[PDB]
Amino acid sequence: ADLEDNMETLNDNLKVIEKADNAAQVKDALTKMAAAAADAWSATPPKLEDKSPDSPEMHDFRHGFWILIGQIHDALHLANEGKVKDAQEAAEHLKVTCNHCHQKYR
Amino acid sequence: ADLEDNMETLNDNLKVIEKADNAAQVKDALTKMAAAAADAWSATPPKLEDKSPDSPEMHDFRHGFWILIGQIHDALHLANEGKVKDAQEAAEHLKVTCNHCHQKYR
Amino acid sequence: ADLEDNMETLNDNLKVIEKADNAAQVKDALTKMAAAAADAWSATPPKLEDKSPDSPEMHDFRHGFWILIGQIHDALHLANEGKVKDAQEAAEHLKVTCNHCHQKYR
Amino acid sequence: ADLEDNMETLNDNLKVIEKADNAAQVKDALTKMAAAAADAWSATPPKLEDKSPDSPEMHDFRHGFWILIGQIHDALHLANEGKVKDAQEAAEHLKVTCNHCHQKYR
Ligand code: HEC
Ligand code: HEC
Ligand code: HEC
Ligand code: HEC
Ligand SMILES: [Cl-]
Ligand SMILES: [Cl-]
Ligand SMILES: [Cl-]
Ligand SMILES: [Cl-]
Ligand SMILES: [Zn+2]
Ligand SMILES: [Zn+2]
Ligand SMILES: [Zn+2]
Ligand SMILES: [Zn+2]
Ligand SMILES: [Zn+2]
Ligand SMILES: [Zn+2]
Ligand SMILES: [Zn+2]
Ligand SMILES: [Zn+2]
Ligand SMILES: [Zn+2]
Ligand SMILES: [Zn+2]
Ligand SMILES: [Zn+2]
Ligand SMILES: [Zn+2]
Repeated sequence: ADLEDNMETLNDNLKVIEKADNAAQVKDALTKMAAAAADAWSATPPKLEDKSPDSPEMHDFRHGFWILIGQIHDALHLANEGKVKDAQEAAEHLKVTCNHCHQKYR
Repeated sequence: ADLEDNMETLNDNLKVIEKADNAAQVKDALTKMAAAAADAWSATPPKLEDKSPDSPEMHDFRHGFWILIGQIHDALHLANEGKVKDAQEAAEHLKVTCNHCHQKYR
Repeated sequence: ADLEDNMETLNDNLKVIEKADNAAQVKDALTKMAAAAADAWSATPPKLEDKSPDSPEMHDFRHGFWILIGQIHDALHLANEGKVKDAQEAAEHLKVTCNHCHQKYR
Repeated sequence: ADLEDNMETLNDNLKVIEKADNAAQVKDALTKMAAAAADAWSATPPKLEDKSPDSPEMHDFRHGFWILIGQIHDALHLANEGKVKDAQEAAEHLKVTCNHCHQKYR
């Protein structure tokens, strides 16, 4: 998937985690988000199209995906332990990550 | 790229880091490992091909890549602070994560 | 030190980081927050004093400090690389973790 | 507890996690290790007794406790999900952390 496709996947599944009425729905959405974040690792965003992939600026870009991927990891452990309220509380943590990368690079 | 190709990138760069003398050599190798681990995320390995995509086995397979990505994240911070020997030692911690996933799924 | 004293150190240093101009101010504040979070680890908060020490509530109380310590770890790496604005933004992510634990246990 | 007391606690509970015949024994030992690691945060080791607590060398010392505390966090999520074999596999990850700090600072 390109960056825009992975972003729609993150957006749809974040909404699911906000509306989830059960653990299985949250677990399924977090697994799709993990796959979209991992796949977005390789992308060059438009604002950085004229920087080499080995540049410090691209390092600072990708750093936000480490944070998101880390937060999804924890949210899935919380969802697996039956903590349905907590797992959703993930949504507040993920949103801050979404916003920081968008503010710097979108 | 395919799972065996990402494993060759992980193996080759782990050896670059062992034999490295400076932070720029360690940084470049870890950047390539981060990209290979991220790219291997959605791979299905041969020994799990007849399992459900949401089998506990496929969950546990992907959990290994969360561990590896987390460790590469920390090693690149140490390399970025010019801590060459610490970054090299951190890359040595990766081997436990290599071995745990191989023991179960290779 | 006691839990309220560590909370005053976290609150005061979070504000130092917001108003900071340079990396040394951000580094010193985050070092104090790391020590306060670590010291608060084994505290029992007033609203959980009649629960088992291994109640899910006390497990969930300590999980919050794991999240906070992880975030302070990453913020100090960014401050150590001289990324003043990123470190300050990272300190802003702490507020979600502040709020989640307060919502349940303060 | 002083550093030596927290270290005996880490050592006794690591052995428990190596010998555990059930999840509850592993969970109890990981909780004691988390408390000992958090409490060891504030300590100055003998080899660094003549460095100020705000020094870079003490920062590099404490960094090893972030790694250990992070690894215990994950081991407890794995133990909680009923993964008794995996949870123990933690013991291999923790040992590497033990050894790195000891090699540099003991
Ligand atoms: C960087 C590390 C990012 C993180 C983390 C997240 N997003 Fe993102 N997103 C990013 C970029 C560079 C772009 C622009 C891509 C382009 O080619 O233009 C986006 C775009 C979106 C969009 C599209 C809407 C738009 O206004 O362009 C959406 C809906 C979106 N991103 C959602 C999203 C969510 C929900 C995230 C976290 C859960 C998230 N993104 C993280 C860069 C980054
Ligand atoms: C799972 C989560 C894994 C982690 C972490 C690592 N590896 Fe791996 N590796 C894994 C599998 C399932 C396989 C078999 C792939 C197949 O289709 O047969 C491998 C294989 C390798 C190989 C052999 C490659 C080949 O023959 O073409 C190597 C050299 C290898 N892995 C190295 C490696 C290193 C160095 C790792 C950590 C740094 C590592 N792997 C992690 C699964 C997983
Ligand atoms: C639980 C895991 C917590 C996290 C993370 C944070 N705080 Fe906290 N805080 C917590 C409790 C249980 C309490 C009540 C303590 C009591 O005995 O009443 C508090 C209290 C505070 C306060 C009030 C202190 C006082 O009145 O003396 C402040 C100002 C405060 N907390 C700030 C704070 C900040 C800034 C945090 C993140 C950076 C934060 N807390 C995290 C539990 C937890
Ligand atoms: C630094 C970040 C450390 C980590 C992580 C761990 N240990 Fe440690 N340990 C450390 C120091 C500086 C010392 C010496 C303290 C002193 O005053 O002399 C120790 C000591 C021990 C000992 C005592 C035996 C000895 O040879 O001195 C033991 C048994 C021990 N440590 C065990 C231990 C284990 C099991 C750890 C991980 C699970 C571990 N330590 C981590 C510094 C650090
Ligand atoms: Cl972020
Ligand atoms: Cl592993
Ligand atoms: Cl939290
Ligand atoms: Cl370590
Ligand atoms: Zn793609
Ligand atoms: Zn959609
Ligand atoms: Zn957790
Ligand atoms: Zn680190
Ligand atoms: Zn190490
Ligand atoms: Zn492992
Ligand atoms: Zn980081
Ligand atoms: Zn951020
Ligand atoms: Zn939270
Ligand atoms: Zn003590
Ligand atoms: Zn003993
Ligand atoms: Zn995990």
